[PDB]
Amino acid sequence: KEQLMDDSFIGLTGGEIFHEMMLRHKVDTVFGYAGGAILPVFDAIYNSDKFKFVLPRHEQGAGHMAEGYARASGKPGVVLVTSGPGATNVITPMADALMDGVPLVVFSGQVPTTAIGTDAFQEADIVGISRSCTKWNVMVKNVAELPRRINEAFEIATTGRPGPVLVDLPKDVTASILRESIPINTTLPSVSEFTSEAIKRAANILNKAKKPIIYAGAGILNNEQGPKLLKELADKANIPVTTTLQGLGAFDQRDPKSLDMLGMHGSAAANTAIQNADCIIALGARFDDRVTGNISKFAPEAKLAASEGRGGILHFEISPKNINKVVEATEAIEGDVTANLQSFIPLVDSIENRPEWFNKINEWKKKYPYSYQLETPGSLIKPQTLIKEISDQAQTYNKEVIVTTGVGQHQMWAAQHFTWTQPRTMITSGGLGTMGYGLPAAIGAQVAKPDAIVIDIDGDASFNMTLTELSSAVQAGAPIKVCVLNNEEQGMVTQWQSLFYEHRYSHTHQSNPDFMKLAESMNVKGIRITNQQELKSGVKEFLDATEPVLLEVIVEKKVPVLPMVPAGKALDDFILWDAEVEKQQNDLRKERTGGKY
Amino acid sequence: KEQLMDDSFIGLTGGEIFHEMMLRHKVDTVFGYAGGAILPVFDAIYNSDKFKFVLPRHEQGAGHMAEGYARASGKPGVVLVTSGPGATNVITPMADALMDGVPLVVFSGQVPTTAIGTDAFQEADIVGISRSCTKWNVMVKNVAELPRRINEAFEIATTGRPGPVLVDLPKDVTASILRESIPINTTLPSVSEFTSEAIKRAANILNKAKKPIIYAGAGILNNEQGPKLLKELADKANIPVTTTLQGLGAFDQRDPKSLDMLGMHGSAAANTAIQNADCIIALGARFDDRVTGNISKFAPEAKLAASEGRGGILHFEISPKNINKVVEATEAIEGDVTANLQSFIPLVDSIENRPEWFNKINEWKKKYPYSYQLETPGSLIKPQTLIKEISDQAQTYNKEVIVTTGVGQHQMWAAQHFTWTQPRTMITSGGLGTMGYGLPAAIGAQVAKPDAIVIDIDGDASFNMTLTELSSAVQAGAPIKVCVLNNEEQGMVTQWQSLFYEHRYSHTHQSNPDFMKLAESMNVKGIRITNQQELKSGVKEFLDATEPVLLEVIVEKKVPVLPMVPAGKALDDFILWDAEVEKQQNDLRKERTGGKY
Amino acid sequence: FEIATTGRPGPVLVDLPKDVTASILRESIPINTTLPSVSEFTSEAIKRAANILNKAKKPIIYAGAGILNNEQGPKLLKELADKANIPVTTTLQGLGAFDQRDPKSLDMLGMHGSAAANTAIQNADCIIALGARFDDRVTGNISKFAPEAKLAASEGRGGILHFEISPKNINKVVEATEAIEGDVTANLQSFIPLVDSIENRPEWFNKINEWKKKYPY
Ligand SMILES: Cc1cc2nc3c(=O)[nH]c(=O)nc-3n(C[C@H](O)[C@H](O)[C@H](O)COP(=O)(O)OP(=O)(O)OC[C@H]3O[C@@H](n4cnc5c(N)ncnc54)[C@H](O)[C@@H]3O)c2cc1C
Ligand SMILES: Cc1cc2nc3c(=O)[nH]c(=O)nc-3n(C[C@H](O)[C@H](O)[C@H](O)COP(=O)(O)OP(=O)(O)OC[C@H]3O[C@@H](n4cnc5c(N)ncnc54)[C@H](O)[C@@H]3O)c2cc1C
Ligand SMILES: Cc1cc2nc3c(=O)[nH]c(=O)nc-3n(C[C@H](O)[C@H](O)[C@H](O)COP(=O)(O)OP(=O)(O)OC[C@H]3O[C@@H](n4cnc5c(N)ncnc54)[C@H](O)[C@@H]3O)c2cc1C
Ligand SMILES: COC(=O)c1ccccc1CS(=O)(=O)NC(=O)Nc1nc(OC)cc(OC)n1
Ligand SMILES: COC(=O)c1ccccc1CS(=O)(=O)NC(=O)Nc1nc(OC)cc(OC)n1
Ligand SMILES: C/C(NCc1cnc(C)nc1N)=C(/S)CCOP(=O)([O-])OP(=O)([O-])O
Ligand SMILES: C/C(NCc1cnc(C)nc1N)=C(/S)CCOP(=O)([O-])OP(=O)([O-])O
Ligand SMILES: [K+]
Ligand SMILES: [K+]
Ligand SMILES: [Mg+2]
Ligand SMILES: [Mg+2]
Repeated sequence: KEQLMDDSFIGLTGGEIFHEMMLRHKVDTVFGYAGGAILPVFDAIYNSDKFKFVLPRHEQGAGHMAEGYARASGKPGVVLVTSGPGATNVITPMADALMDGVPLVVFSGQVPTTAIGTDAFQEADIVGISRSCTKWNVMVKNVAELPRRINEAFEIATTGRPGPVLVDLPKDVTASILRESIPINTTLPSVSEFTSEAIKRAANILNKAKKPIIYAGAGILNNEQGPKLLKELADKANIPVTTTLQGLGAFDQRDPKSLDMLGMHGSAAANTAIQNADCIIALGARFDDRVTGNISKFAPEAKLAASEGRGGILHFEISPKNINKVVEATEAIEGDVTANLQSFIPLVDSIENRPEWFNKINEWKKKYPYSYQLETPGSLIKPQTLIKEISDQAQTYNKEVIVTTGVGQHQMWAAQHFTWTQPRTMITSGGLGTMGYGLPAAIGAQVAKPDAIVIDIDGDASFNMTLTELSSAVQAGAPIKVCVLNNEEQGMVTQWQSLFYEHRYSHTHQSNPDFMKLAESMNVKGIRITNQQELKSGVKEFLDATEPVLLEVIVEKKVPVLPMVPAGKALDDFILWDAEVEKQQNDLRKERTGGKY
Repeated sequence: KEQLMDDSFIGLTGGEIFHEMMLRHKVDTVFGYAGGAILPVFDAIYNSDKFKFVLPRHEQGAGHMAEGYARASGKPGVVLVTSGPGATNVITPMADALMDGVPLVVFSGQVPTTAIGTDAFQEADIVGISRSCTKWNVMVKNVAELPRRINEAFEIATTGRPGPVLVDLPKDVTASILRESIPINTTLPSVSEFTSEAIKRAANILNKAKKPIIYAGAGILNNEQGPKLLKELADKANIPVTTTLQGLGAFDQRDPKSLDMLGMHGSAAANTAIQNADCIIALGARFDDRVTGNISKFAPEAKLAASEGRGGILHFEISPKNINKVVEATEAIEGDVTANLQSFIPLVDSIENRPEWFNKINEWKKKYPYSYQLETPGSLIKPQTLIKEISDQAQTYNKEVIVTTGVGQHQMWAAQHFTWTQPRTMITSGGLGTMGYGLPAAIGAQVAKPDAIVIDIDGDASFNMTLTELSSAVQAGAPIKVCVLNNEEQGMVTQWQSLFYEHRYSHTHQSNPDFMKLAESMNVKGIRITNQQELKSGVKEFLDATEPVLLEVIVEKKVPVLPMVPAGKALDDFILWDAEVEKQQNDLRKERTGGKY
Repeated sequence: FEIATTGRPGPVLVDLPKDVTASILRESIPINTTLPSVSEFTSEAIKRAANILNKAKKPIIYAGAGILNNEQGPKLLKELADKANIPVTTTLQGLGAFDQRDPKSLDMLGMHGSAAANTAIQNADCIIALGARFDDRVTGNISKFAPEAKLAASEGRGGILHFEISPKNINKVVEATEAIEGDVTANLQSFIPLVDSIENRPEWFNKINEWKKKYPY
């Protein structure tokens, strides 16, 4: 009994217990912001040398920083904020983390238990508000249960599909002192025959396939061996590989078997290949509606193969909720994709050549490059060209390169035109798609990986959302590299307004600050590229900098991201770039807007 | 039947119907930000000349702007945002509006009804998330019900205790076209014997009182005749008047009967008077826990009088939920306080003099001024002095003057040291207490009242939260006046850390940008006051400006807001300013921090 | 089981999916999960409560279901009533907590309670609420409830002493002059020794006995 109970926390405040549990969970970084209700915890962590504390300018900043940290490091991102508005300000980052499967542990101060439900000063019902944007949450009601709840939070955040959790900390609980012993288990952190048979059946199906394709996503990144086993499978059975936006970097795009990204703005070669494949191996991807195109018209050849007993969809998925949610799996392989790949690959036959399939694959790649209208004499820099320049120069350094983005056209062009080669190097808001993510995510990733080059490829409207966090990067010592693609428009929305609303640009042009004076005011280096002849040397200065730096690039306006699978269309029913079409579109836009755009 | 149905909307899209209903509800301003799911509504309002559209840099900005607009104008603040993160970004302003009783009508785009519940692109469960921070919300499910739901929203937002509502607008609903007639009532906007007897009993109680006091709050501001009837009552029955933070401006503070603000940081004269009053007339105030002090020790003399049948608490309250919630009312007068005052006052006896009560009142006012340590040769400007300077110079213009604030010490000093004389001139986050409120609220108030001087008295940490909205003020043509009290600290938190945590300043010093370069980058005039000899002329330049302007003032650091009723103490158990005590505290802080603070 | 039986006891539900109850445990589990299981603040409140009762000239015990939740509850209730010479009324749910045959029994109070019990609580200067929640079948019109105890509280010579285990039910309906948080039986063990022994209350019990005589059922 004495062996099962622990007295070592007796005499500590809840805040002190919190501090000790952070250490036991190997937390090396906390992102947060103080306030009245969370003071007992801030007093306990005062001058701690046990972890780095990162102070944002806004709690949304703390949230997205913790996300960037978690995606760069594979560890949970820990957030510590006060009650009321400190807590409600973390709602967008929590919903973001939930949609993108990001392990976030949010600790929010709360008014004393005696004031809850009285419309108290700085009281929000954050447990109610965050229910739908967390995997789980709880309000701690006494200090004796605080260690158990902290263990529970970290365990839930990091198991199954990773995601956000919230633990609410009333001020009287964190100020109270533990007076009683607690179970010692609470003071420390931590293949079915059914699945084994599904794996065997899956292998037998793949061994019949004549047109296989791997559709790989974020889940493969959640194990360090993931990308290795993906390559091992693709190499053994000779299978072309496409990834989602969130799977970018899971497979070496330089490899001949790389089909690049699929989906709404993915390669027409990848989209064509998945529409014609007789066997689809879905590895840690959830068939999102930006990827599938028209669901009823998705993967016709794999559905036919399944019906004829010679292919189908093999779905390696850790969360049962996402199995058979969108598309019917021919075989569902439940659990960690990397673990299940270790069992799968040895049952898979080695294949030397697939001459007709790869003849088709190579023909599609050749006819469907990411084409766009190149610069002409006197024109502005094209945003596609800028991305290529950054990608080509960044790979010259002897350092890891991590990219974060905002949301919009710049995000899609970054996805398309960067060459992705390493896991956890694309850190982008995909499911919720939060403008403003890019800068704080970069700071969080830079803190996780202090020897990495971290580049925030950002849109001007996105950057405007959270640009106050530039001060935070300086104060944290995070030498991030922000590149603002300044088209002076919410380009992704003007793209839709051009295509579907006859060039009626309804409130999609926000005015920008002077980004060079802004950088100066924030004590950040500033570079501005305004013409084609400054692109190369300006990008070099940007990447050579050893301090935080903001690069502004003036780029062409009103240019669409192509290819594009419009809403309602099948994945292989895409719009492609055409020079003459673009020219006509420009003329039509000019006429319709009286020359304003 | 034809007389009761209406066909006039047949053939319009949901977006077009939205637009027409804004007009029918006399909306003259919409605050919002575009995105994919709300495009059909943005297309319908394209180039509308029916209202002004205000574009922020962040949807939180739109939310707080709409709040500032509503509090300045008495009209609901209308917000229009997209799905997913556009919607979750309005959660803090909704919780803010709920706590402070602000009529907000939030319209959020949503993914098509066919995608709801599928973890769709940019899908949040905003109806679930916002349930607890709205009076009411709804998801519109077909276009035929869109006019009814819009009417419902405006009606709920503006009746009872005003507050926020949310209406969720799926993209397929707002793109769909009305094909059927709808009830014509849905296409147009819009004293019990029990209460009458309570009013009579209330008058009889007041007519017995020998030490009455009026405790007036935000509710009195919700009717244009409110302040007039408050004055009429105070004048007739010869009653001293104290207000909450949110009631500031309900009563002319220049009047001899003014006791100023009560509460945690209110006047010790007001706090003493309410602790000794035999009759408390609570007019549109909710007995918040920043006001009452220790509840069991609150208003002892009024409780005694009630028990002896010669006084008590007379609570004029519109929301039954807030009657007898905190303190027992001797008489509850349910409904609009202004309407019920019209019945009340004629039953109230006219009183010429109250010599002993006003002898006490005048003695308390004399001994309890808002004292503080004045400037000395070479010292920094004191923040209390700055506020007095602004208040004195602002009243020289022939214009209305509206003040918004951030949250913290600067907010309390603004409340204490301004002289409040007019209704709806103090626009401040009180119940939720949201840092970052000040700048966007000012923009919203300036749009509501374009001929007013609007001054955001802001803290440096608060201002950092949302400073990107400076661009928004320029783009909106709102010549707001921002005064940043730069103490380089989260002063309200360092005040608590000094007093209760032995000068352990745990993460309460955020680094600031260069505010003058920041202003320049945002195309805003900048003024910096760094010493005592620049205060007068700098404040004059600030107020004389006819364009948006940011004033930075360097002020004394580590100075507490006094008086202060510490948590747990009775309202009349306050800390007062003492020169020697302040000196000792400075010496102790210097010793404990090794001279750092 | 722990939640059901601690604090204010109440119902809990555990939902058991068929595939979980048919599945077989394949992994070890923490051994703690395979086995079942006075603050200075409250101590000071108890002392203040005793000082208030020691001033009372018209005390009454209002006892409810909470006193039944400890086997020693009724014993300590009797010990208190006997020591300080206090009449006892109970709720419907407290029936049987006190021997109704005892001369100090006022019977049940409330909507259909004895008019003697109802009269006594309306005239008492000190009300000792033991494990009872001031339900709306018991209090009658809340604003008119316990006028003499409210007056005594304001004059610093009585009031309501509420022994309650669930903070949610403290100051929910009526303001407690002293709130004594936790198990009523445990807190009575501390309380009674601080309470002065009283031999007679001639005028109060003269009123009590007159009310019982004129208000039978
Ligand atoms: C403007 C914009 C345009 C976009 N267009 C595209 C586009 O064209 N193409 C595109 O791909 N995306 C696009 N997106 C992003 C898209 O919305 C989704 O975010 C993304 O496709 C999801 O990719 P994913 O399935 O790999 O990742 P996730 O959403 O994180 O899903 C991962 C899946 O793997 C599972 N999983 C997690 N861990 C494991 C494990 N250890 N083992 C097994 N399974 C696991 C998860 O439970 C989940 O089901 C766009 C986003 C924006 C903002
Ligand atoms: C750092 C900080 C310190 C603070 N310290 C203080 C302080 O010292 N003193 C202080 O006063 N505040 C202080 N506050 C603010 C405090 O938290 C509350 O916000 C404020 O006191 C509420 O004032 P109120 O009751 O008048 O307004 P509200 O909270 O809006 O309540 C108004 C009440 O009137 C009712 N009502 C509304 N309309 C009508 C109507 N037409 N007729 C009748 N009734 C109506 C409402 O239903 C409600 O019950 C502080 C805030 C901060 C951030
Ligand atoms: C037709 C009808 C008529 C009724 N009329 C009457 C009437 O006239 N008179 C009457 O009395 N009732 C009447 N009732 C019943 C009434 O509605 C309530 O059910 C009852 O009065 C509650 O009694 P109680 O407070 O003792 O019990 P409970 O409702 O169980 O409350 C017990 C309280 O003690 C607390 N408590 C529990 N355990 C402990 C502990 N260990 N230590 C300290 N505190 C503890 C609880 O948290 C709770 O606050 C009537 C019911 C019906 C159906
Ligand atoms: C955050 O509010 C609470 O924690 C709270 C709410 C309701 C009831 C009781 C409390 C605890 S408290 O009264 O002691 N206030 C407190 O802890 N912090 C506190 N901090 C300030 O700035 C740091 C300013 C301030 O009131 C202006 N209150
Ligand atoms: C906002 O998402 C939706 O409205 C949605 C979500 C799930 C299923 C269907 C829809 C409607 S949609 O597929 O037609 N997309 C849409 O309306 N807007 C849209 N806007 C973009 O930028 C303006 C970019 C973009 O995908 C990258 N989608
Ligand atoms: C308004 C909007 N989307 C809706 C929206 C609104 N609000 C938020 C917080 N997030 C999103 N995604 C976009 S993508 C425009 C982004 O503009 P940008 O940051 O300048 O990027 P770009 O011009 O490259 O498309
Ligand atoms: C951190 C904090 N309060 C907790 C907090 C945290 N986060 C938010 C969004 N709001 C609040 N109210 C305060 S009041 C400090 C404010 O500092 P300031 O804006 O520089 O003002 P001042 O120094 O005058 O007190
Ligand atoms: K690429
Ligand atoms: K004043
Ligand atoms: Mg842009
Ligand atoms: Mg400050």
